Amino acid sequence: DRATKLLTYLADVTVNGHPEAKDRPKPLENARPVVPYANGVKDGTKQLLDTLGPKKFGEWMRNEKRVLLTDTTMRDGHQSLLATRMRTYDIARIAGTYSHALPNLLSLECWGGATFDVSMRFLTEDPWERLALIREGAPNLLLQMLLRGANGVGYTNYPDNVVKYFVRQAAKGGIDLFRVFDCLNWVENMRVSMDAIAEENKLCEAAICYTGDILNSARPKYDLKYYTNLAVELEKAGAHIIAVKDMAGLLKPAAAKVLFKALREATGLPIHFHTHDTSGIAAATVLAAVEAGVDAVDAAMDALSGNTSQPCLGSIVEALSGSERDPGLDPAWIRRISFYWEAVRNQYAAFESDLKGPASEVYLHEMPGGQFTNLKEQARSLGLETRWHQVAQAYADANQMFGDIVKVTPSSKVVGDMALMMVSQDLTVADVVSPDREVSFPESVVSMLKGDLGQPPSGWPEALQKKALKEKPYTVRPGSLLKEADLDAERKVIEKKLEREVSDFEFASYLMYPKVFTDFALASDTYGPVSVLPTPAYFYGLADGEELFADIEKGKTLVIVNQAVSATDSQGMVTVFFELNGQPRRIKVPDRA
Amino acid sequence: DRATKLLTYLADVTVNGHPEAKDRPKPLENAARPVVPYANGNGVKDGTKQLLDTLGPKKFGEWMRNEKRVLLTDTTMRDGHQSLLATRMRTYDIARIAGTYSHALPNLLSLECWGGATFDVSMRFLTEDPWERLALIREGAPNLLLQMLLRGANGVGYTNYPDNVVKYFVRQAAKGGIDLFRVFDCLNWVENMRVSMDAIAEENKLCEAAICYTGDILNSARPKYDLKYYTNLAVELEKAGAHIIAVKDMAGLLKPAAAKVLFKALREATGLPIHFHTHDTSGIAAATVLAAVEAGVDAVDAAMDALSGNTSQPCLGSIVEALSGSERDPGLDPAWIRRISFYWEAVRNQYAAFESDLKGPASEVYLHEMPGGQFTNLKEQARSLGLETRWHQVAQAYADANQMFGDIVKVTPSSKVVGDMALMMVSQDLTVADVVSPDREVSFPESVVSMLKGDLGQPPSGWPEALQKKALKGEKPYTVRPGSLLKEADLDAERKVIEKKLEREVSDFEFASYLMYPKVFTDFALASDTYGPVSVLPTPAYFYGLADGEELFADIEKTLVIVNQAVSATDSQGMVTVFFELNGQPRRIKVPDRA
Amino acid sequence: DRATKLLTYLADVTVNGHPEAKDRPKPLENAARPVVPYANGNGVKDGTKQLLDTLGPKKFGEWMRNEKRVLLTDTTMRDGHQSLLATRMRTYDIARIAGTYSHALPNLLSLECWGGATFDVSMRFLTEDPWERLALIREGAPNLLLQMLLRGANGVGYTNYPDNVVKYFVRQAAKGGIDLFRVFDCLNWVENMRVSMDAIAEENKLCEAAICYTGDILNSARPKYDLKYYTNLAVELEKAGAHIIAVKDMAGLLKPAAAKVLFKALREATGLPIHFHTHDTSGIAAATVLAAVEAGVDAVDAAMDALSGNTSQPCLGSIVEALSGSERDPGLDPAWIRRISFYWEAVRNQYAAFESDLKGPASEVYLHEMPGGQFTNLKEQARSLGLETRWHQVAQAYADANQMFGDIVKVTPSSKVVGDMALMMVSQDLTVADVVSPDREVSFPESVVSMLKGDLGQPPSGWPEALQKKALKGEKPYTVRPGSLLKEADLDAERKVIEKKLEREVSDFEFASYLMYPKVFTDFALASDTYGPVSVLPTPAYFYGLADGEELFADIEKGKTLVIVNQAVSATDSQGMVTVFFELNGQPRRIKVPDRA
Ligand SMILES: [Cl-]
Ligand SMILES: [Cl-]
Ligand SMILES: [Cl-]
Ligand SMILES: [Mg+2]
Ligand SMILES: [Mg+2]
Ligand SMILES: [Mg+2]
Ligand SMILES: [Zn+2]
Ligand SMILES: [Zn+2]
Ligand SMILES: [Zn+2]
Repeated sequence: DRATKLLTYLADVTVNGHPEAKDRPKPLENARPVVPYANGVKDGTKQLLDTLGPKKFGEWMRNEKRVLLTDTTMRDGHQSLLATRMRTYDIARIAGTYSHALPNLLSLECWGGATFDVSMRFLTEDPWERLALIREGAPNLLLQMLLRGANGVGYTNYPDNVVKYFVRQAAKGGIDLFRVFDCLNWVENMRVSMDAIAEENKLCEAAICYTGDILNSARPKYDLKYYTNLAVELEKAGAHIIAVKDMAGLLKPAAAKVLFKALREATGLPIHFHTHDTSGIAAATVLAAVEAGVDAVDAAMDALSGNTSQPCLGSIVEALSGSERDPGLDPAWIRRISFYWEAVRNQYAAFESDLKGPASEVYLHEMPGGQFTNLKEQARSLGLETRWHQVAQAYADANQMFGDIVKVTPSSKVVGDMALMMVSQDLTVADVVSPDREVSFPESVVSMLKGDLGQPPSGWPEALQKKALKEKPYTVRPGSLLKEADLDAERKVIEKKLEREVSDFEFASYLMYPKVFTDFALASDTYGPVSVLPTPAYFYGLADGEELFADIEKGKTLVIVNQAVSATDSQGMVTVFFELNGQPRRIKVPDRA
Repeated sequence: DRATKLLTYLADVTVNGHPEAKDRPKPLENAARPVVPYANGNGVKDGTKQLLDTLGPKKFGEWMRNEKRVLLTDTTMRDGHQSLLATRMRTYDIARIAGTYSHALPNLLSLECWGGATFDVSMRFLTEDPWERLALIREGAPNLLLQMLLRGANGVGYTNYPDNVVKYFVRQAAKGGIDLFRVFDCLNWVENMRVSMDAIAEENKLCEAAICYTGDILNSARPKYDLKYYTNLAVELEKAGAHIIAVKDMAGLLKPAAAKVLFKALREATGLPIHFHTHDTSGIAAATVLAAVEAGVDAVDAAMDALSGNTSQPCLGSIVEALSGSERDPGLDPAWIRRISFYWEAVRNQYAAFESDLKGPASEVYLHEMPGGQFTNLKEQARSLGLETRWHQVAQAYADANQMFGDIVKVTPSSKVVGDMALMMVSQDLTVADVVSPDREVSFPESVVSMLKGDLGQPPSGWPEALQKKALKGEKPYTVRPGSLLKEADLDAERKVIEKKLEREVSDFEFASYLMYPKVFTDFALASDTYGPVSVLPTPAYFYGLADGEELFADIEKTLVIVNQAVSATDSQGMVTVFFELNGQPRRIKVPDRA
Repeated sequence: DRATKLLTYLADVTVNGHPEAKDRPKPLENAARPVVPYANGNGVKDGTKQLLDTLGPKKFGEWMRNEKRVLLTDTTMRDGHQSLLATRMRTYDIARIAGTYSHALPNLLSLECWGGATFDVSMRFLTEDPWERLALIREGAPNLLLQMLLRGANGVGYTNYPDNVVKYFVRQAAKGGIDLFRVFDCLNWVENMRVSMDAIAEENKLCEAAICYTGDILNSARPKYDLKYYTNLAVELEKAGAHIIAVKDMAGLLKPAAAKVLFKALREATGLPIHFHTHDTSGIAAATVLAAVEAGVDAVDAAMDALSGNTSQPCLGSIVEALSGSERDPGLDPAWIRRISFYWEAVRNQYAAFESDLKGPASEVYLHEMPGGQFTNLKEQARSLGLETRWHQVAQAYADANQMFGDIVKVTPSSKVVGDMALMMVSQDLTVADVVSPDREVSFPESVVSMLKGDLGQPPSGWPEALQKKALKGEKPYTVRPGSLLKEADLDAERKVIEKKLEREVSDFEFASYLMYPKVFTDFALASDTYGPVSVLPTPAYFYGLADGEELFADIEKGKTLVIVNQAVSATDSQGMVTVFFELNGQPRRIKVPDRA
């Protein structure tokens, strides 16, 4: 009955198709992924952290001469290029290889961001299962998550007790390193997160989001001091590591050189540089960050690098190879693993965007890498593919309207929601702000304009604000108003609704995502452990004659073969015919055509 | 009658498809025509073309050296689409933007817009005259240097030509409007660059002599391509009369740290200006280009955003944007760079049939060392031999083959030789040991035998003896310059040959075409006779004809309005009759059903 | 502009298909066109037409009576295709063979080639004038009598019309070329045949008054329709001035033994000549025909081999062959019979769309007594009501409904009313006893209300009381002659009505048609003004248009032949139109027509 349930799934998609793939491109009918051949595992940063704790560990990073490398392929990489649809099956399977083959990596960015949501909602899989599997794959590396400040893994500031609860459960789950950020770089709103992370005695890497151009004397709102002061404020707030999160890939090489020197003088803490390659030059910036003494940098495996993802890992490493700051990673292993992600990635054809290459346009719009495609789909969905260059100009007009602000998740979305509206409804900034021009705003903008996502430097422009709220705005810390959830009473409602006790981890998924979690749960009792199925089967079922292998339980392997399918019955139901370890089964499924 | 022939072309393609596109992905049905950007209407500021004409090539190179700003060459019109779209970019889309470049980006050093693969491909695959194309660009952009890539002794072909043919082609290129010749030999052999270099100088044109980059100067485990190899070559080329020295990093192998040392040293070994061409296969080429800038390089190449990245050049707009404000800021408006790229973006979508399946950067390049312009091509050649699932084995074998030949410079045409070696090794499951095994018969490819014979020139330590002895099957090799053994072409006799096959006089340009590509050219002229001046058609029409009911506007000399009204069934004669309206007048055009 | 009209039609049909044809089967692609037999081609031997013109009808009938050989009427031009091909046979195929009949079978009594369903169906589904058709047959066979079927007061229609309309119609048919009117009444009520009969006599044409056969005179358990019933009507009709008496066995019910008896008796009962028409649904009607001959009948009907058998007439060639060398040998060249039949076979293959699925003979016909011309139609009607699989129930119900109506003569239009009643009966699952039930309300068909009111006349003993009460749901019935009650149409005015609707003058013939079939005629007229003289197109082209690249020769007038090629057909444009590209005598012509999809 574990088996009957996956069989009902891999009859249903075999007949009906996967909704997320029904009418998107198919993969070339022609090369499955092969996990490379590999001993035991060299201790790494995971063991060091256990030995030193987070304060001392960060000091260790500061003192290391080699630049330390975070691999983002398992989170930002596919979040940026494949709409975050990368599956546990493909991620888990390669963890051992990282463990054995690249044991000096600082960390693996493998959680948080859009994965929590999407894993359940679009991929029928538990994110906590994914984390665990990776923990068991790679017990010698730091597992890194991206944590949105007040916003946890969701889109709006939550109650403090919910933020506390999630962070605590994240660490039990296997997270060692929390890169945490606030979408308007408001430190007050980070303090809850930062203290929570420290309580679990894990690494709090407090991020400063980069926007503007520090070397442009005509945009002095986002000058060097603005970054060096924020660094100092975060140190005082109890940070083990400082990150520069260049979410849009705006930091240029000359700027890196200046910024990173200044930062390392402002604070004694180690610094971690994260960026995207939408410009086509982010690697120059990264290398410059390295020349300037930066302690750690993020990159993505070659196969999932470039464009709106992070810059290419292997070439970065190659560029350092032999130099004082050489990071000591085997280029032949980087490739071996890259060839794997390339084979993995071909399975997700259905999710490729039509992005052809670098775009300096990014310096105009400041759209984050991990939004670009997502927003091009909302505009194609709003019937605007043709006017897309206007959408980008709207984003930057829209951005200026708000007083010029940090655009990262979820503020990025708010500005996304505004630009789209403006193009559709043919509105200028000066119409938008006008008093005798009637326009209904996207709930998202009312939300942010009242103060639900925080407060930028000089606050919000008074006039835009009055016309959106039609409702007195507030300027305090959002969760300093928000009543504490009743964790015992918000539990009953999901245990009476799934008629089951749930895990402390399941409860956390609910806090963050009541309905997504709920719908996920109902599915798992129906279809079972679909995560254990290879990615072409999950997405397209089993072709006539085909023979599949899957492990339900460790060391228990099921041989499933689609032998036949029927025509649709007068009931409406179709019958698939299998052979489960030489034992015939008939699985009847409905026809949703 | 020019109208009759274009109609015949449209009917043919409308019914039978274009052979190069019938069976490939089509562009999106919606598809905005590329729109030439409207210009604010200011006149054309004298730029590098005027200076060259004033000072001649030497003083111009001096002027390059002394310019503080870095000078950009834009490669979109040539290396850009050679690397990303199999060189299929048409004149129609190329010439329409020339004037925009001219008005908007007047400080550019040059447009790389000619030579390379364009000469061949334009005739053989697009049915258009590359001399026409250059003429149209010349006339669009009279203030900018026009730049070609010339393969030293290999002309715009694949094989060493007689000297007097090389001389004649270079003479016609100058005449056609090339100002700046980047000239390279595939084994970096100066002895085999002298005829070309001398010919360019004799035309009072810019001779930019290239040194191809390979290996890694900063890796002491690979000393053959060390720093002193490049600086000695720079000096040898100065003595041979170069006005400019290029570093042609055809595979995008040069790393940033290596650029600091390389450009600093080059500019101390010679007073001539330096010009750096690279490729972004690694994903870090913009880093190398900036390092080269920080180190005083005089000029760098880039491609417009929309045709940059990966196997093409690194992104022009983003490189400019990174220099904005610096001492060596190149002085180019980014807004106009974005506007031109927007056009190239719309142009590029029309070429969906020729997009490769390459998803992004690859550090594997530091292993294989495939030039950017070959990669995709080789990868198709492999596919076509049923080796798609073994691409990485082909890359590995390409590296091994490289070492087996003694570690050579791989660029057109040496790179093809190595690619043929690798395909064979994989199809036939041979290791290098097998390849040179005394007990194993191997039918080496002809390009490899020809290489080892001497026909492409001498690499600096000669060819490895045992492989050579085995590949030549008894034939004696030579170490002289291949053109020293070629019979001088009988120009007058040859011109008469082609004038008789075509029953008419041909032009001096057409003759250089014939001398470089006899079959291809002859085929191109015979097509032109049948189909008229197809280059004037917009690109969708050139590849897909006209849809039922479609209205098309074309410029014969007069703008033709052409409607497709109906297409008959295939007749008893195997003919299909297309029923056009030509400016309200009815025209029935019969073509054959080639299914 | 006649040409443009035709090109529009051909464009229309080529792109959109013909509604009568688009869904049913197609003929063979290879399809040998029908070839008109070569003629040695001296003149035409004077035949029965000349005789009638010389003698007048009284004396011509007396000549028939005295004639030793049996005389033959070929029914292939009317009853043959009406019975087998839903009356869809076209003027083109019919006129083209007239001349061959004329040269090769000049001893034929007549050609049945008009009346019946042809008048309606011609205009309604074939877009052609039935008078044009009659005129063309006239032109080609001036030596043979042309014979129509007329339905008494029903005219060529389904109901009793006013007298003046019946008179006016008879006048035109005679003028148009009808020499011999076989006229019948569907309840064999002679009173209702008098107005028809007198009109025909006024025109000095032949009035072949029909007696319709039903039941079995040799079955004594069925006395109503006995030997004397028929001999009495023969006499009653002689006194009403018939020139000839027909026995019209519409359902092919007469058996050989009954013929031996019947035609002996008829000949003694009246001095008029006797003419026998039957159908071969039973698979034995030839035997009945030959028995009728043997017993002294003067004329019999047969259909050409290639349109004989089953629901049509029995086989002419084979009958003539049985009589060959006999005392009453009919003197018809069989070889020519065959040649003409071969032409009709080739003609018939063009009409594959309208083949029914009847396989062979059925004795079931003795049970249901469905006219041979109705059998298939009712079968289609029943499919249309989703009753294919119960067809035998419908056949029994027709037999049950017959007995309920008081056991009647079923022939057009009475046959049509019994049909409707049977179809209702089976759909709605009623016994006879339900239709005749007080406490079961039943919504009868419009045609049955009409018949029981008395709009088709009266049967020998009237209509059964209670069917009439329950059915008329309050209306008083009459037992008089419908025509005696119908306001006599106003002709001068009605002419104006139709002439106003067409913005043009009409002809007397056209006018007769409008009096018969107002809407159908009005529709056919408007179609002619759009599409031109489509009757002149050969049949494939009429039904299917022109294949891509196909060339067509079409005779617009006798003189002028248009060469038409279909060269191309465009995709559908944004206005929903399609342009067809024709060559007309070497000249290019765009005709636009709508995409009716
Ligand atoms: Cl939710
Ligand atoms: Cl050639
Ligand atoms: Cl009517
Ligand atoms: Mg450090
Ligand atoms: Mg300079
Ligand atoms: Mg007689
Ligand atoms: Zn990111
Ligand atoms: Zn290149
Ligand atoms: Zn009949």
